Amino acid sequence: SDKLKVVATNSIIADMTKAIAGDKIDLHSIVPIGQDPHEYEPLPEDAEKTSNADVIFYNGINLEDGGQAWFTKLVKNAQKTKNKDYFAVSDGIDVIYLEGASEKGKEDPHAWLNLENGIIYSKNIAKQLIAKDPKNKETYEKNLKAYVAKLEKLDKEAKSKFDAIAENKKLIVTSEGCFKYFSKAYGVPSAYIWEINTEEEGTPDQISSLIEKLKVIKPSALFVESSVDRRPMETVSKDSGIPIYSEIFTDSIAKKGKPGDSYYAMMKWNLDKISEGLAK
Ligand SMILES: [Fe+3]
Repeated sequence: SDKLKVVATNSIIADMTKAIAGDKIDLHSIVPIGQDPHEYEPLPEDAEKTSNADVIFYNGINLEDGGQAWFTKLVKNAQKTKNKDYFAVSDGIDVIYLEGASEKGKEDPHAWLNLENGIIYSKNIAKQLIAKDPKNKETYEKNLKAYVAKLEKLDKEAKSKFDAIAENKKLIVTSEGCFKYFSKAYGVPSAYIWEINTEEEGTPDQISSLIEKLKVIKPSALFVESSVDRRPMETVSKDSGIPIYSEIFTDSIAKKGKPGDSYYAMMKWNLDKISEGLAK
């Protein structure tokens, strides 16, 4: 029973962790592939794994950790301590808030869509793996170094990826307003149906607001995330006449064995599909 026991809240963080740790650790990821990680009801296995974990990684910044959110209840019930047992892998990023907001609690969580934040998350993960499992420091550091270099290369690709697309075609449209960090990092504005995942997601007024916007700046493609109900964007597509070009990966990686089945793979998929769809 000597491997470090690690719990990650979702498949993106779990995949980054795997990239650093390989088979050195026993890793459990809570939110199933393709499920919303903002609001999830942990299963009996999840609570057991969390209680028995040596280290727990979560996104923070208002993904799963609001005062009434699922992860907060989870670690509370598991009697765990912040920055001893559980660590927000977003610590250190430049935080972007939900529109019009600036206060703690109203962060936009979707930082990993800027690859430079994926690097910060990875560095944070490696920092705690080394702190808690020093015997494997060599492996963690070696894997971190290779992984950061690979993410850096994709980041450079992302910075050029949309250069051939006319400014009046550059709008990424997704269901959730989850692209703020990508839009900032890579110079492609984004629009959405609802601003962050919550309990209602897809009022007629939200759909109408998006449809109206799509008349002013009219992209050649819409996109749909792998982790949301598609029906609202299908309505948007029907009403605008703009096709859904591809599924993309925002709040989850793809299922294992399918394209996009890692953080690196899902971001490469997004860059390819989004640039290809918008260039039509
Ligand atoms: Fe989200």
